[PDB]
Amino acid sequence: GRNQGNTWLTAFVLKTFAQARAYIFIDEAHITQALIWLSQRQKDNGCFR
Amino acid sequence: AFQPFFVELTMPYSVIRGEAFTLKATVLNYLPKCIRVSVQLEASPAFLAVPVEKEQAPHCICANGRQTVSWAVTPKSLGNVNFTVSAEALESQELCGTEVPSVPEHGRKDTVIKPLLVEPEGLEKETTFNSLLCPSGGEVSEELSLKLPPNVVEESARASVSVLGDILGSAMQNTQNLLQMPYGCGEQNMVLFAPNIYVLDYLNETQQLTPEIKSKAIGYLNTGYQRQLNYKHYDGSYSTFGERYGRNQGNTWLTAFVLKTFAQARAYIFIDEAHITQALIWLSQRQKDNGCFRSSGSLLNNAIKGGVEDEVTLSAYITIALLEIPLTVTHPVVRNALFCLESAWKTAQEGDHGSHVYTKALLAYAFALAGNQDKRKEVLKSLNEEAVKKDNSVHWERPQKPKAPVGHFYEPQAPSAEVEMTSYVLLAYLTAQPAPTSEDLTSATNIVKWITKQQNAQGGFSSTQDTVVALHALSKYGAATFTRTGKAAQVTIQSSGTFSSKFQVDNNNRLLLQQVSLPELPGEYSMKVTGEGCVYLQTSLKYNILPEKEEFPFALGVQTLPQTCDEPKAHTSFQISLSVSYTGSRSASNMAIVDVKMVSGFIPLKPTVKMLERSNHVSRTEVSSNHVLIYLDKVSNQTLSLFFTVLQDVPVRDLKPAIVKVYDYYETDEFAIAEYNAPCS
Ligand SMILES: *[C@@H]1O[C@H](CO)[C@@H](O[C@@H]2O[C@H](CO)[C@@H](O)[C@H](O)[C@H]2NC(C)=O)[C@H](O)[C@H]1NC(C)=O
Repeated sequence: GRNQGNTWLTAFVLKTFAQARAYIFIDEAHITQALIWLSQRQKDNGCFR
Repeated sequence: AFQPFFVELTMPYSVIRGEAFTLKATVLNYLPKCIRVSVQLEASPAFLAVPVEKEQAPHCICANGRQTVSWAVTPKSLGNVNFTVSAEALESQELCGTEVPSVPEHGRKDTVIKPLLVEPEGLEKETTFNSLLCPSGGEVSEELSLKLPPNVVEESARASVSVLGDILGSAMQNTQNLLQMPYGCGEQNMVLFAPNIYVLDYLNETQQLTPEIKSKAIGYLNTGYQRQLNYKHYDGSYSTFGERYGRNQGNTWLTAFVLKTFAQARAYIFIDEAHITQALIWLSQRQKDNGCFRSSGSLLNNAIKGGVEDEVTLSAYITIALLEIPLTVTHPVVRNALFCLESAWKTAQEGDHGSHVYTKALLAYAFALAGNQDKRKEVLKSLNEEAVKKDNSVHWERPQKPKAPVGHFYEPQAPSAEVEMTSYVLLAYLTAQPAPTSEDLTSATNIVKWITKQQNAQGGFSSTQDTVVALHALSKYGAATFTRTGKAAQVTIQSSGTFSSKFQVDNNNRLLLQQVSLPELPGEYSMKVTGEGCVYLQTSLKYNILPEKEEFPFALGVQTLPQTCDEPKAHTSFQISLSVSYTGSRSASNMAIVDVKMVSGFIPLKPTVKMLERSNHVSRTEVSSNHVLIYLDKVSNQTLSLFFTVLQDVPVRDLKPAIVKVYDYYETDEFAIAEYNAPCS
């Protein structure tokens, strides 16, 4: 639950999900939930551990 | 256990203006001994007694001696009345037949005392008014004139007045019920879950309720939201069954209703912060840059929506959701639809028509969290001035005003409407960051009252659903009891007939109803108070109507019997066919309205069974056991009918008819009634 995860294979695609959100519909909600995961982890001051 | 002599009576019922019904009396001697019982009845000038068996005294009978003892009467007074008859045995009178013991114990005389009710002439209703006074250690007064007697009826129109603050919810018998995965179709899912979600807020917030029907509803809710996984849309929207409808909005109560409680429900089982924001991001997308974006209402069911498809009102219904989430740029966005509502409040300032449901709901909510919304402790007063159920019913008519723009007050949204309304009323009331000890309480506590007198868990309401909404009314009070409301409240009640009654209120008179009526056909009511803080007292004016009304728009097709009794067997048995529809039934709600009751002394059974069969391709198999409800199927394009009879419980009837007809179709139309009594006479 309360952890990060490796993020190449998503960040690699998370643009191409958006190049791939034309043939079949993955929504703007799948990219932002992918995103909102990230902003949560950004510390206010630190380069989060 | 034994007593040999027991009485049996004839119940008339709650019955007609005429009072010559068929009153009898029968006792039966189960003892073997044939004993005289001197009998009579203690009368009063409250009614117009008539002795049938004048000359002779019901005299004397034997073991299982059946006898009937029936006088006549024709009272004047209306309402419930205890009737006092007495039967006693005398000694040394061995002259009936052989002999007479006449020797009971302390259980000597058979005596019977019977509260029976008369329904007065015509049709019943009330009118009323609403008033507050709030001197802040000062003094204020007000004058109320209380009169709409057109088409006036003899000696029918009466009233009373009061105010209250009650604390200590006593009990919870309005609590319990259940329903579940329905059997007819999948469309009821919307009506299933929506109030079913706010049940979670009830377990601790009562100190009377039954939580485990709601702590099992979690075991249901642990599947509830699962249907909402499926009933959603991929893009973010929600429908009765979900996506495959892409670039549109959707109805948003049932989500916005929960989308907070999803967040109260994101503790037991984990729905993430991503499910609430995708729900949210759907919304921000639709907010136009400049306009109050165009949206049309033709969505999957008015079963869930007693609705008339006003996007702007719904443009607020998003914003309540926006208040839930603490994004705080969001909160400027609610000021957008606010200013869309600012139009709708100028509407609700003039007070002609804004549908009296919704700008209600959330204006209160809108700034509920902030802390400086004194301004909104005003605007509720409208809503409580807006024919609220101070009597704990919003009974049934508009004051006497025919015109085009009128409110959501006499519309075919027919759950009896007094519970749907007050929900979103009290939900507005006592979310006060400060003490709401001022006038948003003393009526709040009124709402506690009949929900605490709504003590029957049948569920066979004037609706089916609506009493699920009777509960939050009880619920949210559960901390509102933590309150103080008492000050130098000294109350003057004056009218024109040189009358003036005085009353007063305080922390211990806080919970004190001060009922008082007057006989005045005039209605004129000056009032004056003092003290600190505010308080809203209340009017109510009862009266009869329908002396004899004429024909009108609405078409009710009824037929009672073959045009006459004309036979000795009849006056008892005749099936009454009813065949009805009103065209104006357009994009407002489900079909809810009906009224079918008997005449004074007339009792149905196969009527129970003919309704039992009826299923005209859609139905809720609903029934009152004095009335009938299969209506949400379809409204009025193609009517339909049935037939049903009674048994004459009334051997003799003072000639005054009976009719049970209900009607509400459109905001401008005139009375729109069609009626017919029973003919056999
Ligand atoms: C009563 O039922 C009829 C059944 O045809 C409905 O007829 C439609 O009328 C509307 C409005 O004039 C048209 O838009 C439709 O083309 C007609 N049929 C449909 C729905 O496709 C009618 O709407 C119903 N109500 C009344 C009394 O107007």
